[PDB]
Amino acid sequence: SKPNDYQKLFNNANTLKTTTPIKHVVIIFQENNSFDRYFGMYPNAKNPEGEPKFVAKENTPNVNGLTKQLLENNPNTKNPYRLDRNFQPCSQNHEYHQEISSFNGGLMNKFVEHGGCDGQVMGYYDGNTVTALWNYAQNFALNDNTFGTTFGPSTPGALNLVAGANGPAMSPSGNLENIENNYIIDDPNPYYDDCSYGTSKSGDTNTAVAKITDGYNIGHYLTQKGITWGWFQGGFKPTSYSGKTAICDAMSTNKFGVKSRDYIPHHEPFNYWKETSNPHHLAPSDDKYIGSNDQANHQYDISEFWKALDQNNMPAVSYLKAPGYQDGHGGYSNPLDEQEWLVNTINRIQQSKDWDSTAIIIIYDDSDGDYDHVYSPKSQFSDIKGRQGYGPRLPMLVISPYAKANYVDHSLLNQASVLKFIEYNWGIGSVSKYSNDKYSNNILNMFDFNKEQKTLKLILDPKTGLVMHHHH
Amino acid sequence: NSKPNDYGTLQKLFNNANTLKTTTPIKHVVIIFQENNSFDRYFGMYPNAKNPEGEPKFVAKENTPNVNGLTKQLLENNPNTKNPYRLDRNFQPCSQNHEYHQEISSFNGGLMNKFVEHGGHDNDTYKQNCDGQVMGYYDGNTVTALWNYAQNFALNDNTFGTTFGPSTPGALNLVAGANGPAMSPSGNLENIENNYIIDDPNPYYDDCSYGTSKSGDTNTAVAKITDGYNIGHYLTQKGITWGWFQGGFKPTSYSGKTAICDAMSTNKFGVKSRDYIPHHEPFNYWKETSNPHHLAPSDDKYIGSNDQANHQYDISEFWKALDQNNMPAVSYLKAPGYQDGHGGYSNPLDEQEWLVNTINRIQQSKDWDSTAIIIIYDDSDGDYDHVYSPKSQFSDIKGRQGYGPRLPMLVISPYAKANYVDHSLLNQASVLKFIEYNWGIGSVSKYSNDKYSNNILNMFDFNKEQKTLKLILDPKTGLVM
Ligand code: VO4
Ligand code: VO4
Repeated sequence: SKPNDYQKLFNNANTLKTTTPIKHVVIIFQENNSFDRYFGMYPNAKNPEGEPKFVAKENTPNVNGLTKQLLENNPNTKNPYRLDRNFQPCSQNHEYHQEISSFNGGLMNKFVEHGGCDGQVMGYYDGNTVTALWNYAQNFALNDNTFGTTFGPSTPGALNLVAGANGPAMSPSGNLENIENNYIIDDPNPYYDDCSYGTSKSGDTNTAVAKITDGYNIGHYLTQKGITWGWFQGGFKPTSYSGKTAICDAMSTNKFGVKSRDYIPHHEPFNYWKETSNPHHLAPSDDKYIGSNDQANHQYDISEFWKALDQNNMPAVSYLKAPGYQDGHGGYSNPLDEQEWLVNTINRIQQSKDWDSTAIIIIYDDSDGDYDHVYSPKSQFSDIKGRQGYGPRLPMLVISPYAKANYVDHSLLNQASVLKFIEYNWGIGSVSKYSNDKYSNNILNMFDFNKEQKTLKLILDPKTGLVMHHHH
Repeated sequence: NSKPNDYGTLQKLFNNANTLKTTTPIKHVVIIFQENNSFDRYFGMYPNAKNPEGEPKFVAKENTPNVNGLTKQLLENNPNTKNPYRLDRNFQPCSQNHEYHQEISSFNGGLMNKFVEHGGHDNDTYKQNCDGQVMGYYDGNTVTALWNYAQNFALNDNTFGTTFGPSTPGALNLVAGANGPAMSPSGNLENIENNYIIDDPNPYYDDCSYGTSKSGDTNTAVAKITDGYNIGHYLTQKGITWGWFQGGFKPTSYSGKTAICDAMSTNKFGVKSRDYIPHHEPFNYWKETSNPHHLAPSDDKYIGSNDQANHQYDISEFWKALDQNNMPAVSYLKAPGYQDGHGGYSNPLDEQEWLVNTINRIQQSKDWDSTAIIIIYDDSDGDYDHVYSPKSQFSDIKGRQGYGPRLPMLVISPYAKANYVDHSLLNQASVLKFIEYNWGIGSVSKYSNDKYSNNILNMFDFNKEQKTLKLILDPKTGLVM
């Protein structure tokens, strides 16, 4: 119920030596959707009356999605079906062991049993609902062969994105059902975070906390090299303080009336290492120091990204995490609120003076446990207890003036491919002996650095996802 | 095609491969291109063998990695109308249907559940002699050598045919990463779609394609590649020693200037077949890289270099080059038919004899220290494999659907990780990618999948202090000698 015992200005990202023309990568880390749920039906939409109309461009390449056979004779006890945009989607079961059970040894036929609201595990959306996401694929690059580095929920997902490893780790509560063979398989809260504890509405007295005990994440290396970087999350800014201790009680109500916490502590991977943490959610020492070294330790409210961007101090590496209601997670979020966040954010970055050297990556943390038909290949760590993977397949997009347009990359990626790109582009090696970065393919087939004409900005209506300063 | 077509418009010693600049310690790659077995058929049950009395015994070593193979669920509750089942050592396996379209039909939109329906042949005949064999798998009591290679070297369980379909697309994909553009004097028939070869037309530039040879067939159309290069073009340009070395390539006679390839062998089950299989010789589909009259090297010293042979050789020429310290930088080995692994006319035991004798002999040579041997297959026979293969970048192009079925892939080398399963996504053009990477060549053509293919470097450890040991086996059993 209470928190446990726990200035240097960087050169502008634009001046840094990089392997590619990309000077700024922005990773928009959304929640809880399988590849098939979002793109299985791409690029075919129902187009009923009164919903945003989607019509695919001629010669849209195909995705490894939901075929006639998968739609009509699914091995599961219920067939895939089209989810309504007007209803609030539930959250399915994304526990490590449950997801493996759904996969059922390759049969991929126990999702109703182990992903179960019931039956929504089989639901998919099309372009009438995930309109923006589908329009982004129509104009930029999509990968249909990207997987969670391990099976399991949101905390392994976040740790794998920034370290390519989900441990080694310890908890004061012991392993419980959170940790297996030193690797985090569920969602203990981060140790070094005031807002994990019962003093915050965003915290939980009965959620265990965990810390990483060996191996670095990417932040160690970006800080060391003087590369401007940050994790920017909705709700990170405390609503109040209670004697040194930060209180994160910010809440929003989603389109479907669900009020939820803005800040989700177990979605903040850098606060699992002591070195990369900002436990008191300290604001930047100044707007000028966003992305550099100071009391914030590279951990920020989402508001600070926009201050940096608008002040010509866009970081080299920015992770963007929506306020809860917009992160795309079932139950408390949904595709319409997510789309507003996605469209507003991506519109704003494209309008900025740094769009010309930017790559935006949309990737997910976990599948919610939702149906996807692909029996994921093994990772090099799959024989190690607590590191089973690869996990379920996820949406992955690259939005950039250097992105291939209306292009589907079939290259085998995992969450540590994002890590691989950062390492490749800024000249950093493998983060640790635990990391999957060493085995991950890069994302370069989603880019064309040789073409003369740039891929143009795509400005959309945040309320519909349909095609519609510099400063907002 | 009873007689050879007209071939239309009618010497340089390369430096020793050991003197060449390379990216890695590998100065010699040997690609042993076997036939017609899916990953699951050969390795789905790895590393668990039945070990019935009298059959060559396999136990797995401590810490053998797991493969993406046949689980309890796939074994007991398979989506197909018949469950996977263990094939015996003791019978001549049939050949299943590895046609481009039939294989796609087995996959059945991702259900992977129509193999009995489409992996078989609708044939009297097949029904009475072969029923159910599409679902058969072997274990270490049959494919003993191959399982022991995996136990001592590197195996990849995520390697696929570049396209769906049979042997010719596989061979073209291996050497070019593309199965066209191509044309046949006979038109498409069921051989070509959208100028890509989807079945087995014989090579145009090969005397032994035609009815004059028992290896040939009057009623089989020929085809040629009309645009785009293969790796041979680049190796020759660059003066890198290379060859394709195949059993039965040496003609048994000449009728005027026409080579006759009538060599035959009898397998262990009494099945007699042609040693030479023209539609397995990919370089003869390009005029530029062909040796249509099967001319011999000008001299042993010229094996791998430029002369009348144009880098196309009888298997016998490989051993000569090896024994005389002129091992090529790049060598493709193709067994005489009876030992190529293909159902119907070959089998695991004849194949195993070929593999063991070949690999023993390379390991015993002076250049093993700088060699990597790759074992990879051309096609799956249409045999069961559970993996719904991911798409290639050419999958929306008619005649180029892929990736096709998953195949066995091994790397045997003093530099190979030992008892290691690489899960990297490979396809047949990954072999091409390795050659290009190692010897400093770019993509072969705008048509090639090489540019989208991962390399095989996760199967090597060039940094470890102790070299991977030789594995000398008994060709009769595949057991350690
Ligand atoms: O681990 V989560 O329920 O925040 O997708
Ligand atoms: O297409 V082949 O039957 O020579 O494996």
